[PDB]
Amino acid sequence: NKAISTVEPHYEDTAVEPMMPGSDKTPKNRNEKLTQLDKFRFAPQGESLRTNQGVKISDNQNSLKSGARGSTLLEDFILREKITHFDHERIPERVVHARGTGAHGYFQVYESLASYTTAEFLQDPSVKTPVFVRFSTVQGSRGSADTVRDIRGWATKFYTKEGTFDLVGNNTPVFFIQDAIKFPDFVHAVKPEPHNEIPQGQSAHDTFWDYISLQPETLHNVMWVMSDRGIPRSYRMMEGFGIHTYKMINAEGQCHFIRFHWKPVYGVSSLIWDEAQLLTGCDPDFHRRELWESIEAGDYPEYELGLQIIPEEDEHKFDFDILDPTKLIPESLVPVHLVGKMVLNRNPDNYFSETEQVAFCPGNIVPGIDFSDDPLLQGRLFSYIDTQISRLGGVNFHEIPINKPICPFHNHQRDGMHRMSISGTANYEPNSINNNWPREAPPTEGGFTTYPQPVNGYKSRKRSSTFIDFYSQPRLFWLSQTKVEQNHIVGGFSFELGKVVRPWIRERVVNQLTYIDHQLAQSVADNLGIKLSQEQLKHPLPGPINGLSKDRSLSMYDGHHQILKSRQVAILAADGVCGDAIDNIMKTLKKYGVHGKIFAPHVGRITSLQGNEIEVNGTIEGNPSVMVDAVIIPDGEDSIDSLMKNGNAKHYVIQAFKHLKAIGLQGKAFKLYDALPLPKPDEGIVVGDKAADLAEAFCNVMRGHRIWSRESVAQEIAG
Amino acid sequence: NKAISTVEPHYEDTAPAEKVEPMMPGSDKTPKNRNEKLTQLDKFRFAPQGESLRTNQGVKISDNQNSLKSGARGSTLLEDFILREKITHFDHERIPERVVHARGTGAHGYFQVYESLASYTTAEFLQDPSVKTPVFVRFSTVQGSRGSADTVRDIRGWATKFYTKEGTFDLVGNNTPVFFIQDAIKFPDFVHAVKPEPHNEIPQGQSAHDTFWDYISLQPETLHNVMWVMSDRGIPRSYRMMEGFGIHTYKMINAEGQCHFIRFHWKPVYGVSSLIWDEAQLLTGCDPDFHRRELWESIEAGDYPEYELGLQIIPEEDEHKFDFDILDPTKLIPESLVPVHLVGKMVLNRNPDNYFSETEQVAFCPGNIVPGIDFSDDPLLQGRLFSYIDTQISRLGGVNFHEIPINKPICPFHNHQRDGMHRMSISGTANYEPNSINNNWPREAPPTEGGFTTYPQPVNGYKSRKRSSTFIDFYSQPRLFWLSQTKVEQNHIVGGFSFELGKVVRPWIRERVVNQLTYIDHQLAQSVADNLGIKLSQEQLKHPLPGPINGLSKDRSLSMYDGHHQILKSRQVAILAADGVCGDAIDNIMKTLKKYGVHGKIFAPHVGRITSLQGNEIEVNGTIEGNPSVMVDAVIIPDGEDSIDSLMKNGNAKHYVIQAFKHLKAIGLQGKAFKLYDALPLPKPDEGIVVGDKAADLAEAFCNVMRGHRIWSRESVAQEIAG
Ligand code: HEM
Ligand code: HEM
Repeated sequence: NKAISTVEPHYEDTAVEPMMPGSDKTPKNRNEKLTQLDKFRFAPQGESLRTNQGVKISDNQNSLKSGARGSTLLEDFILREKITHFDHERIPERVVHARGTGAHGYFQVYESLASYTTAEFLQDPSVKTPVFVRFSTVQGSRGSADTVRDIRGWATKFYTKEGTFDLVGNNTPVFFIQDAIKFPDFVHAVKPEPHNEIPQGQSAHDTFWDYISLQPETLHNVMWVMSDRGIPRSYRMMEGFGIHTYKMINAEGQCHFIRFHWKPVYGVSSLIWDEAQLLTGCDPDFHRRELWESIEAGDYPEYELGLQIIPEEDEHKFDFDILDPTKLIPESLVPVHLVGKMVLNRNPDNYFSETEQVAFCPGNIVPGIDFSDDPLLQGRLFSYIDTQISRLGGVNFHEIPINKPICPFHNHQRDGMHRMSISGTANYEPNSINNNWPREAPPTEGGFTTYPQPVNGYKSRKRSSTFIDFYSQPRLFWLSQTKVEQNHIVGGFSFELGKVVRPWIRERVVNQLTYIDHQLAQSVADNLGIKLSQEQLKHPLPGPINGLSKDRSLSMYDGHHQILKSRQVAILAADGVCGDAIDNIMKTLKKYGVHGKIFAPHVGRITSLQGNEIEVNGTIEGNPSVMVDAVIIPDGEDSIDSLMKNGNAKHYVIQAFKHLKAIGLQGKAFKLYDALPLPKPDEGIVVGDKAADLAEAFCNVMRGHRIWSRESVAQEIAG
Repeated sequence: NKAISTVEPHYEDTAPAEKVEPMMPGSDKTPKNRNEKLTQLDKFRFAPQGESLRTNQGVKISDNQNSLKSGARGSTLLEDFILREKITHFDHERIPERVVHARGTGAHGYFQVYESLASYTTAEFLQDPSVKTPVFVRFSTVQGSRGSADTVRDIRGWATKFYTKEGTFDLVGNNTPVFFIQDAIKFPDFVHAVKPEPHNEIPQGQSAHDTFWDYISLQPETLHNVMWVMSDRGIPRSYRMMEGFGIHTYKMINAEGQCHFIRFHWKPVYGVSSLIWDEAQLLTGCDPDFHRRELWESIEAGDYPEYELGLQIIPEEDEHKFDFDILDPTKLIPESLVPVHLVGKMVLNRNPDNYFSETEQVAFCPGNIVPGIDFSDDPLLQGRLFSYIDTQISRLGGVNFHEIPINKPICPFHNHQRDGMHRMSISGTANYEPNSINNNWPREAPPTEGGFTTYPQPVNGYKSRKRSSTFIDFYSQPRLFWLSQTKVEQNHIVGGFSFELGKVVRPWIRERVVNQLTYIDHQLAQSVADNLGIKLSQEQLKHPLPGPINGLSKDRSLSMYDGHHQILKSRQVAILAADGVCGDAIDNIMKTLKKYGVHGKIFAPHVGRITSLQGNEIEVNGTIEGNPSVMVDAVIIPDGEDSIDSLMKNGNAKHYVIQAFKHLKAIGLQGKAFKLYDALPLPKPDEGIVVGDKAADLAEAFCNVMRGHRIWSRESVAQEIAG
């Protein structure tokens, strides 16, 4: 009878916390754009199930048939409307950066930048400019994994009063190529190979390293993506760069050359390769989930907008072209002025309507900002609008709610697929029938104008001679890395080239490396079983850049802060754990803003030896050590005994050790470590009997992020 | 200057001069594997060797390295049509993925019927054993998007396009014999439930989240196919080693107008083998392309996927003789009630040349039948017929997707249809029927000349939306499936439920599923409840269980490892060696493997060549680090003190043994290699550890242990081993 009811219409009620739409979890975090989005929101509470035409549906369980056992009838418009909508849900994925995550927030300028730019959103510190941000990888398709080795895209849409401005950047300060014409060649090389569509989310295949090996301009960004910069811990914990030199124009008409920066408040932190690859296996949504949950936790992403500012007359005073996108501007030469702050504080309600459908383009500038002659950027300007025509179904993608400005947008454009606006005035300028409204705006009233840069030359296809420097900045970046960071670079090249089948591609890439640093090349060559010629070993090395050989800011662990707040600690516990230990650990974790997650052999609640019940965050098996920053094991005779019978929980300790993470062991918990095939405790194995003490010591060890000194012995560990 | 030369036009050779092959397009590696369809596709292929780089309009390009600017350091000019054309095309490369089964792989092949099936159907491709019917097969997962990983826990799709001489026939099936839902109107609800959740689009390629199990707990019809996917059927070893089913009862119509109810089956010649969960999950991390790569390499290796088409045949008069409705797609027809008759053999022997052109753009639909086959009143099947053509209008850019080469039939196809986006064919005759201006050609075909006709099945009822009372049996077949599993398989089913429900945040959803399990089997529920911290009540443990199905309480065919073969040939073995390995041991191992058709892969601490203790060099297949134990069926460690010495200082090499032990795989150690094993935290060598001093002797014992697929007796000890 009740079994029968499940296949009959459902007219009755059917009804620690889960991830929810932003409106449910953070309705108090608001901005002008979110308020505009409210018109498009739906509340089905108390509402009837209906067709798209508003007809109430009586039976959402059955097709209309000729009898209860009959043939389905063509006249069932409810079924056919429902299936038809489902059949056409998918729209094309982005050609690059298909895999991504979005969030709403706001931006505030610290003080007016009127000296350098007229841009409205950089004028008034009391203004909160809404933003939408999409973070992404680059190579993989929509379903690929978050923690791959890749460049990360970083697109910010600023909804200003004078127009929508898009800052479309990456998490490294250079790009792989100099001229936009090479973009389809580069992408095709890195993308899955065209016969078999293998491999997904990896540059570790023949066609990528083939292209690198024939295009030395790529080596600089290659050095960045082979470093640990290629596997960030979190979108909250990486830097951001617009890469291109833009222009800033002030009210006098003065032009400064500009480069954009995002500097994260939560520090710059990365995974290690072994850990990252494991994580694509156990949580392919790790970065998306982490960002969603950090917003729900209150650990809101925060980044400072910075600018490198170069007066126009200084354009030619560097050992590199500032118009060359494979070159960075060292912060030792030109420092980054932090001019504003961006806070991400609201998750979307519907991923598809907002994150999937958002459209960003570098050509979406506003008055006060202008383009430079960087030949990569000039090609990008054409591409973003053109691509949206098929991705979002036509030329009205700006009417999709996430893409609408919050300022007015009157013009004489009309029609196109899915036109929402209804115009009733003259569709041509100049007209007199409507007295020529809307009207052109004079530059002094905010009408956009291009800065009158001089143009002198001949029409030609030619790479500028000032662009032909491929190895100096790669060498500078290499020399600025710490020695652990240098080894991970070597491990990156060696693991990736190890998956290239054609040996001559491997040898050709190593040969390129000999023009950057000889021991870099030697170390990769050794790993690949390649004998370097002596001619190769003495290949000439580039000189210093404006008297510079290292730049501290290019190193993650030596040049940037590591933040304790918002990190995650696994607490391994079973029934019989000491309840007061757990309380003291949690209270300490919280004091520093760290999140303790109780992982146990079963979900639900575990019972402490004191008899109190403790709510579990997930199973050990379901939440491996790669998902947390550190591991702590509280005391309790029955718990420890249960964990020593558990292969996963023992493995949890071995793996966290191999991944250089902090491990805290209370009392009898040390027994567990001692029973394992692990060396004796080091600076990262915190052992204590007092829970509070142990936790404070454990938190201090976490501040260092990883126990780098353990790395040599870690390679001998069977885990 | 060579550096400048890389940013200027490339007018000279780039290939290295003449001083383990890579995967290649099938035309490159297997051009002698041919069929009528590949020959048809040959017209659309292109050889660029010696050809100039050109625009799509045919204009030679002089400088593919630079945009046209005002000076070498100037602004890019709008008049650069070469740039704009190249960027335009790239900007528009992507088309929508399939709304389900977006992650898939395809291969070309051919089908051959064993004996004429004329006594059951007129379908031309089942008439003549002499004919080789070309096929294209696309395997897939279901839930995930295009970039999702191969070895997830999911149902696998299996669609086969038969290019028959009287029409293209699509058999569109899955790797389990039932589906989750009874009526197609539920399909968007079910799919929305299993797909990533709409606020955050989490999770990818997993049913382990709240909305899926929310739906399951409220729709008990889903429980049969959920048992299948929670079992190890949901994580197959290889597309070459799973079964396939059309699921629906179809009809077959002979020349005499007789109708027989049928169910399609695919039986793999390489047997039915599955991964285990911990392995499958590790595999998605270290190779998301595992099945795609495996299939492609199996064809290049000549281990052609081979499958026998099977038919369950039920006479019209027998329709109502079963304790289930044969029109119910949550019901299987037990093979001990109705046997499966093998009637033909399909072999896949050529990989595509271009994945996008062939595999991505292929369109399959269950509405694409041929004369001799008809539909039944299965209400899931009926709804599917509308959906496949409709979806393809937007996915493939319009209603001429049948003109895309991979979709074209190999027979004639004249009709009065015209126009539509990207019309390739040029018509010059009357576009209506009847016409006299071209004498009514093309013309309708009489049924006795092969014109399609629907078999006149009686139709009697009332227009209504109602679930048939004969469909309301949700627990008998899940119980049947459960009781037919061995204890090992039963345990893995419990682990699948427990792992998945462990990731369900809302606890009432976990408890409602466990409650549903008490109506299937009380020990099933209890074990899952224990793993979820759920205390079952006395009333729950005395919930009534259903009775046997036409006298059956167990069916041997429903068990993967008790009712199906394991095949040694095409399996992969890791051979772990470093510098100083006993070269003759590797040689005698390799030849013993080649003897049984097993592939040995030498994995070392570095790619290139290792040198044996004898002094000779051995080309290696890749690094231990880059090729962990989840990627192979078994592991063997040859002798050589220097090689063993190196491996025992290699953390990955030691973990290789530990992991392969925990994943119940066969391990062969020769001479001092056992010293590596003793140093690890592993017990008394069991039946699945082979130890011998002489290499050829050891390999023979090794291969013979490999025949059991996995060492199930080791499962209890394996849980305590440190990962
Ligand atoms: C400095 C170099 C570049 C950077 C930093 C960059 C950055 C990005 C980012 C972050 C996205 C993803 C935006 C999103 O979330 O929706 C993106 C998309 C894209 N970019 Fe680039 N890009 C660069 C160069 C290029 C070039 C040279 C081209 C080709 C001319 C190109 C074409 C595209 C296209 C077509 C998309 C997809 C846009 C869409 O579908 O919405 N970009 N780029
Ligand atoms: C017996 C149950 C079903 C099975 C075995 C099944 C099987 C499949 C398979 C294997 C594919 C992938 C084909 C490919 O490789 O391209 C597929 C795709 C699809 N199925 Fe199903 N399906 C079933 C039920 C349904 C239902 C009930 C619907 C909707 C009413 C549906 C709609 C679709 C759609 C729209 C596609 C995408 C086709 C395309 O994009 O070309 N299926 N099905």
